[PDB]
Amino acid sequence: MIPVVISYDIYSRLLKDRIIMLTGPVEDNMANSVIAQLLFLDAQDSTKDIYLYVNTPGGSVSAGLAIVDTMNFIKADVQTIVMGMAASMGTVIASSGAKGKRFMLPNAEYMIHQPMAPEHLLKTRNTLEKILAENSGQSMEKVHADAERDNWMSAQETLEYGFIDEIMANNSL
Amino acid sequence: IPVVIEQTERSYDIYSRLLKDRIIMLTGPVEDNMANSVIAQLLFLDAQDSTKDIYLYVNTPGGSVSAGLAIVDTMNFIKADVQTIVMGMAASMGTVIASSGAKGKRFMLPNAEYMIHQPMIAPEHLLKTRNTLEKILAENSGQSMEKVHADAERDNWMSAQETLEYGFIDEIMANNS
Amino acid sequence: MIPVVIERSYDIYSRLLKDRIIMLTGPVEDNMANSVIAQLLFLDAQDSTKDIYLYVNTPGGSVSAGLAIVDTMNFIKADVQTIVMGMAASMGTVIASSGAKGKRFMLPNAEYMIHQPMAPEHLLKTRNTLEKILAENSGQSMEKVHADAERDNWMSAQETLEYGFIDEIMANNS
Amino acid sequence: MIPVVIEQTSERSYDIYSRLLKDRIIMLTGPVEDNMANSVIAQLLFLDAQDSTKDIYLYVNTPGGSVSAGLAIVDTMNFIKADVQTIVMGMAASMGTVIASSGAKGKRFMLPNAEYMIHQPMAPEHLLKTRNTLEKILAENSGQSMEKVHADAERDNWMSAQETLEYGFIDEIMANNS
Amino acid sequence: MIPVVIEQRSYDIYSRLLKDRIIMLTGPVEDNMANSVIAQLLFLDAQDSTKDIYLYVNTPGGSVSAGLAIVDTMNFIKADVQTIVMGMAASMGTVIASSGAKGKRFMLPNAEYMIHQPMAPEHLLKTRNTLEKILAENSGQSMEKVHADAERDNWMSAQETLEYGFIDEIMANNSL
Amino acid sequence: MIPVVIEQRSYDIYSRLLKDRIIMLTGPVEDNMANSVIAQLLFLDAQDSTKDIYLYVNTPGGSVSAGLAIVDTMNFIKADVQTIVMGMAASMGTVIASSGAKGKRFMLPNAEYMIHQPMAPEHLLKTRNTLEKILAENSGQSMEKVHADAERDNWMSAQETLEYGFIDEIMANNSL
Amino acid sequence: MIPVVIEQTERSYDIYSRLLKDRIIMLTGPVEDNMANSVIAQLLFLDAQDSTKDIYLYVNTPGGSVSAGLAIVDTMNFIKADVQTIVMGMAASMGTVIASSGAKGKRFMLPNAEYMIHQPMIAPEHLLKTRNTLEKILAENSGQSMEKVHADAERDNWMSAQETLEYGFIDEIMANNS
Amino acid sequence: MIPVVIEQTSERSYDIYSRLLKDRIIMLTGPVEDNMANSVIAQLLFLDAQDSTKDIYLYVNTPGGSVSAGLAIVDTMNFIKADVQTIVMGMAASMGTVIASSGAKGKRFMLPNAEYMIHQPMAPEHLLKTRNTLEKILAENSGQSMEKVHADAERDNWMSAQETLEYGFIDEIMANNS
Amino acid sequence: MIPVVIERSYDIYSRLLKDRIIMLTGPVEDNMANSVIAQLLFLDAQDSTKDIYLYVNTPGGSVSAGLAIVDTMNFIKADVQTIVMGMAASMGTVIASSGAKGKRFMLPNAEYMIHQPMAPEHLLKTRNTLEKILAENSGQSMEKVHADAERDNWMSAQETLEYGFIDEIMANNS
Amino acid sequence: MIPVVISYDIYSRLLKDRIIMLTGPVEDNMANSVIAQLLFLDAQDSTKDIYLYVNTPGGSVSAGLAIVDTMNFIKADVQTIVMGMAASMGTVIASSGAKGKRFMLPNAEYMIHQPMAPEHLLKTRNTLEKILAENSGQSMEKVHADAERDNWMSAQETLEYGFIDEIMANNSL
Amino acid sequence: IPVVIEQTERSYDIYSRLLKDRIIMLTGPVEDNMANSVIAQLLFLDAQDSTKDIYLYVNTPGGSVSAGLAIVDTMNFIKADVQTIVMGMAASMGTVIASSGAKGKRFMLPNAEYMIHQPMIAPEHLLKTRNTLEKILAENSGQSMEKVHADAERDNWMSAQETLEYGFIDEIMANNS
Ligand SMILES: [Ca+2]
Ligand SMILES: [Ca+2]
Ligand SMILES: [Ca+2]
Ligand SMILES: [Ca+2]
Ligand SMILES: [Ca+2]
Ligand SMILES: [Ca+2]
Ligand SMILES: [Ca+2]
Ligand SMILES: [Ca+2]
Ligand SMILES: [Ca+2]
Ligand SMILES: [Ca+2]
Ligand SMILES: [Ca+2]
Ligand SMILES: [Ca+2]
Ligand SMILES: [Ca+2]
Repeated sequence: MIPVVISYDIYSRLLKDRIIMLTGPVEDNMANSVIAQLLFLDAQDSTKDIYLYVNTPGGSVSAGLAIVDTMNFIKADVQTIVMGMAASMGTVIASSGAKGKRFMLPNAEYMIHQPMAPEHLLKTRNTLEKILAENSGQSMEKVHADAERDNWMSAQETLEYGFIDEIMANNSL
Repeated sequence: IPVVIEQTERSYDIYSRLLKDRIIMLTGPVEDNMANSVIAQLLFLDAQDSTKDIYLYVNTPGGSVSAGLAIVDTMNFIKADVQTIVMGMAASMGTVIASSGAKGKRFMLPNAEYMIHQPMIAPEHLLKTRNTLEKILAENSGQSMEKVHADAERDNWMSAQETLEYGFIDEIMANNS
Repeated sequence: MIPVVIERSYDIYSRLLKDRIIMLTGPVEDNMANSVIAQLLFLDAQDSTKDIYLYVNTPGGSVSAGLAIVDTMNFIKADVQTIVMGMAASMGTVIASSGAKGKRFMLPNAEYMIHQPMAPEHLLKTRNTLEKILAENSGQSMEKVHADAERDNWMSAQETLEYGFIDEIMANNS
Repeated sequence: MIPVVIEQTSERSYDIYSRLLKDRIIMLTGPVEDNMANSVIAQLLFLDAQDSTKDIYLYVNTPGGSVSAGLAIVDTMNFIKADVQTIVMGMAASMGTVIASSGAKGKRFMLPNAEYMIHQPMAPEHLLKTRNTLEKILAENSGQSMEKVHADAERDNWMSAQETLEYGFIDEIMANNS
Repeated sequence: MIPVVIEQRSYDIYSRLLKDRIIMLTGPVEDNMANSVIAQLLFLDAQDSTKDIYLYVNTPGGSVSAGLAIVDTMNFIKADVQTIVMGMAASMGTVIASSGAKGKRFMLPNAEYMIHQPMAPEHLLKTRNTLEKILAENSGQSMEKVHADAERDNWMSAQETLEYGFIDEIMANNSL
Repeated sequence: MIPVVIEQRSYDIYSRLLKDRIIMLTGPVEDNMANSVIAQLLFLDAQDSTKDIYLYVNTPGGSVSAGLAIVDTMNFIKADVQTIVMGMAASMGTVIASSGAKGKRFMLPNAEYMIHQPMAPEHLLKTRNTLEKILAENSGQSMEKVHADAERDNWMSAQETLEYGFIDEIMANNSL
Repeated sequence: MIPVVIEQTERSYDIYSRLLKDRIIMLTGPVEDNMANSVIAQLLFLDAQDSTKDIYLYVNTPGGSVSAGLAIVDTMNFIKADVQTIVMGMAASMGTVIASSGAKGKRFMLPNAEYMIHQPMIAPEHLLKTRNTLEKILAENSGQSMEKVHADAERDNWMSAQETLEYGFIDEIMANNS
Repeated sequence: MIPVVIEQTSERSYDIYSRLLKDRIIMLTGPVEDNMANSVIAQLLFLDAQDSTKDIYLYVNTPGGSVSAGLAIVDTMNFIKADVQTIVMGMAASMGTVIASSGAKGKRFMLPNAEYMIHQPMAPEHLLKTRNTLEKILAENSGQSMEKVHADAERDNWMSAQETLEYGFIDEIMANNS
Repeated sequence: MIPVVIERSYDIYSRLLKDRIIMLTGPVEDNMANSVIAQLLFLDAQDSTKDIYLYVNTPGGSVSAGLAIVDTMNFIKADVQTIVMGMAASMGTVIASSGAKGKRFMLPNAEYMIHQPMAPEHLLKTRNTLEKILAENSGQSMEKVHADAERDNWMSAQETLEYGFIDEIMANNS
Repeated sequence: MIPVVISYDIYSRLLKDRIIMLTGPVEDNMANSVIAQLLFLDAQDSTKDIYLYVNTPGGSVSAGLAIVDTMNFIKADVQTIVMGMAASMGTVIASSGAKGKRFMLPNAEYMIHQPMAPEHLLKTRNTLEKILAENSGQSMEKVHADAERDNWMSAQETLEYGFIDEIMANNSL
Repeated sequence: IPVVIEQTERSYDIYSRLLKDRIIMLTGPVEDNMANSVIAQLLFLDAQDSTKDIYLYVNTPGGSVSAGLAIVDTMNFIKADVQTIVMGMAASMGTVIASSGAKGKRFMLPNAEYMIHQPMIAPEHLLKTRNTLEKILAENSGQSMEKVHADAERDNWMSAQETLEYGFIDEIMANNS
């Protein structure tokens, strides 16, 4: 464990203040840690916001969509904050945050391409694209068309597209 | 392993703090070791208070039949009703487990997927066990065993909507937004 | 094997964190970078008016993670002093450079390397972004930085002060 | 297998190294690299913050290692106003000698059967630059000429405790009191 | 960690013995275990340097450098360090054990002892001379004869070892 | 190489059969074995394209790309390529075997057949459509029904396979 | 490693190919696709050379792959040439199905060889059908009820040359000529 | 398992590929890299030395690979005055397409179920330079605009045999004569 | 899997050796380098008056082995033409460059890289030795070569002809 | 095998003309191949010279000294030719060639440091130094003193020291 | 594996061309596989012509006692005298083998080294075998077995000069220059 007082992580201090770090590739283990943290924070107080910092290259669709259904299901609004990068399921997750409370760091980048029986994979990619469309107010056909490209979007581009609501300040100037 | 502190200064991990609220996390492949943890958790909560419900969240690809069935039998033995919430996916033994949750109280998240195919010592043993898993599946859902046997003989992923239709869950959980 | 101070049982890095010190060591990659960030966010919430002291000793590494440190440093109100010890290369200088003006130090024997190693068009956009940050942090031109960085060229502390990546070289008090 | 020590107060529990850290003892052990160095430097910064007037005891037993990690230790030792004593046990080789010899003057010790080698093993023109730097520190630390240190360092001989006193890298050999 | 007790990481059997000034030096001699041993020796001495220390030794041998750091530390501290050989002591093992406070070096009766030290060649010869010198200082036998006997791979019974001078008493079989 | 004969590397049992226009396609379908098979097919055709070729097939399946290169090469050359299934034919196996000159596709009586083809998803679906199309062309059955039966993991006896249309005759048990 | 021999017409043959000229094939080790495709290759060769001359197939295997074993049996049964079998050392599982499918009257076994007709074994209904087939073949080859072969094949017991004769799986035990 | 072919003369022995090399057939197979390329180029240089007026048949089946190894093949094909025909079988991807499309004009074929992908997977500013080069060759080879090829190459779709005729990378699809 | 021509059974590289062609591929290291040398020594003994054609396609590698090829080329009387195909970097250009004057070719799409990557004083003596050879082979100054080589800079065939590392770019005859 | 006619190496062609390549690290296997080649060439004609090309970083002392005793023992003079480098036992071998017939390529380098029970290793290093002294006409004390350094010698330096007799020409000028 | 061609066109490797001149190369660790090659070579030469000598060059660290002794017994059984030439080193079984060469005809190169220590199933077997190897060593050299046993109980490397003194070889081979 890293910065440790006594087992008591730096991350566990941030959790007292309702913050959750989503970090590294999304696979079942970290997803269930994030999910447990959400059900816990909801149960403590379903009326205070939760702040879900996201920095992931992506990964498992099943685990990522489980975090997402968990997010939607808990009454508490889950703000999301992209830092460094969100790709693959990282964009599905981050964009599914509460409309008006989705943020992003200025130098971070965003990537909505979803790399994946094949009949089923195609269905899943459609559900995933459907969701990015609902999250951005954009048309499904636009998202499908934009996603098949392997282009990274700036925070400015991600804002104009609708996946987020404000880019974080450079409070040093 | 994030950590939650309570004051009066003692220190749970997050899964343990949920267990104080009677939540259990059945996650990853079903094998003996994680199945024992779940079974000990179940026995412990029931003894602590057999009136309150237990909430078993299931996100699993399946795994050993033996270990899954020990989980089922424990859920069925203890007095406390075991709700099951399928998140992510429930494949093979996953569905045997989640569907054996107390009827009226089997939930699934909107985007979870389901799979009742049961992949599989002697061949006539494998048959008996596979009929047994289908036999439980059929009882759980309200369907005939012939029905279950032909639909478990394909690699059909089921949506939550299809899972409710078929009878393995009672309720799709909501999206609040 | 990380030592412990009772005050109740801090590890040596947690103890230094009470005094608002964060250590940044080894290669910059997602996990260590997400740790430094969690400490910065934690420290900013504790007190936004008090300065944070960030020691920096790294060969560099991932642009994504390192640019997450820079942004977090910039996002929080609390000024982030940076102390370079041993070395700072590649992303390490982008981070150390981005300390609050006047509050960027370096130990006498440390070394600096502003070279940034690395989808082709995308790589070229990322390198322009880093060289732009380094120019703003040094009061130098983008053309000067671009030329100095395509050398593999180590810089003493004196040289690094002249360039203006730091503000003060710290003492040899013995 | 790190033994712990129970002290009874108001009951606390230290591993042995952390117990020694209460008496301002740091253990520089094994190869020098970015992690163990970071740990040493953190201990140095802590102790000094507690009390700049009480000394620090750095026991040294290393084959040497990374030049940049070693120079970060050296530079922390010099930056903190607290005097850092060095005690070479077993061996100090290469970066271990630049470290040990930078201990406060008059307070650099070495066990009798320990050994010392000041050779500094090494992109071309940079390697030359750091080697001059390392030899320059070794020279200032021993009151010798850099010319001299350059000659001796390259010849890959080990020095006994006695020879290392004669050279100027330590100030005292600790005794055989038993 | 084994077998353990947590507090009113954990308080294992070696930490409990260490409370009675008992240090256990086992397995091959290398830098990590030697640094643990040296830190234990400096600790105990700091607490009371008029009280003996009991160093149990069971080791195939290993690093000369680390073994000599253990030996010099034993000799630096004013507290006497008794040594007890159990099972085997070989190479740096013997150099370490035979350096126990004179009068207070013991061996178990079926333990075995081997003074052979397997090893740039000018430097290997030099450290070997140091070890053989120390062995002779500890035993009361001449360097020439220590050198002769180490150049062979014979194990020594506790009786051969006491007669040689590396130990002071064999511990008894007390079921007799 | 096995069992071999050197000359008046060596002349192994497969080279000897190849003299009688017999090609053996075995193990998983991958690029190296497929290139050997294609080179054999082009060789034999060049020597005499009016003389049949006998391609023995025993394979779990494998690379679609390589399997389709074997199939197109069979079809390009004017020489008819008889195919004989032995042991098993699965996936690209069946696609390859069922593409034998019509009238001249055989199977051993205890051999087994499996038309399921395990597999960017738009492209995986596309190649799967190609295979299923070919299976239907070779069998005389509809794509719909080929698609239905391939979506299941059932092995087929030589009798089920002849009735389905992938083969033309089952070879006899001649010890009767 | 395996040695070489010359024959006249001036040609090298490895010992196995020399034995092939006498229509002898050697089947040894676990039944898997490589060795089984090699035995089949050989059997096709002999059939192309002369479809009426007898073939002599030596068998020493603990069994293995069902698909590849049945490929051999079927190739043996397809070609009109009588395939004689000689079990040596052991024949177990597919080995007994292979050896017992030799031409009636021409299945042999060495006096200390051992037989074992138990068949161990991807979907489960298919595995059951496959085992029926194997016992069906064993029944035919021995002239016994499938019922009896089922019971006897469950046991996992080892038969001697003489017990293999009594069962009907072989026709003659070969002599000790000393 | 490379079969050999015996021809009787005055008795010689070719592996199948070397036998095909007598008819001026070369097999470009597997990933493109420095070794298999060297072998191809050596075959190209040999055949051409024998007779500059007889054509060369390069069958192609590769996932692509090294750009410099591929461009060495391409440049040998163009340097030798002998016309090199290309036949894509199975697949040609990436460097395999730059190679195949540089076959003599009118003599570039492709099997019906084969597939073609002209995406060229990629130190920064150099990678841009070679990608322009590769697209420039692809453009000249297909009579298309480079703008066009740049658009289509980056979109990572596969092309059927028919589509590849429509594009200009081949001249003929070989038939299903059976 | 190296093809064969009967003439009695040459492998494709031995057959080309009858025509005095040697191929130089992959990384330059002791074993392949000792092979090329054995071929050069063999070919020189066969006829010292006839030219040898050396094809060169390599990323570079060991200085010792590569400098053994250069010396062997220089030691034998028979002129050694060098044909660069694909690429020649680092030691590969020292070798290709050292072909006989007028007889140093390059295929149109090949690339050149004169950078030479690498006991510190010794490394610096070796790099001066290589840069000195490259200067003599190109008719350029040691200062020019030294500056151009500390870039990581790929050269087209045109650029390489201008520099004077080759004499002719060979045709695209299609 | 490399440039192959028929098993028949490029190296085996050079051997018809009495040339032997010594290459890679000297260990027992390659040493016994070199030794077999020497006894063969001696037996064919003990009056024609043998040409031993050497390019080795060094290695096993026992195997290297076996090549050397073999060289001295066969009546035929063994010329040696250093190319690329000779280090450790490579210098013992190369320098033990017939006095007046030891050659070296102009850019090759040479290294007489001999890196190695310790009492025995020291004896072996002395025998090795003894031999380099006999081979160069230099004093043993000079060789010992020069060898403990890890310095590489030029062909010019190696000539002035006496380990060789002529540096090969650059016949391109 | 360099190759030698003879003309009348047939092609030996170098070790095989030496074998035509009755030379055998016992090299590397003594194990069963290389020992068989040597034994086949020995049997083959003796049958071809039992009057001419065989020249066994030995450069070996030692190895299996079993396999070495099979080599010795073959050298001693066949009629043709087996000269042995120690080059590089001869340790353990190496020395048992080389010293069992036909007396008068055991050679060693000037710089070769020798080692009769024999490093070593049940302990009383190891003893019998070790006495047997010493017993052969003693017979070979002309020394008593007590002598051999105490000198084989050290890690003494022997020079050629010491090896001639002691009796394991007949002649140090010359340096011509
Ligand atoms: Ca919510
Ligand atoms: Ca809301
Ligand atoms: Ca219940
Ligand atoms: Ca700030
Ligand atoms: Ca003491
Ligand atoms: Ca004494
Ligand atoms: Ca056809
Ligand atoms: Ca049809
Ligand atoms: Ca038959
Ligand atoms: Ca020349
Ligand atoms: Ca000679
Ligand atoms: Ca002479
Ligand atoms: Ca004899």
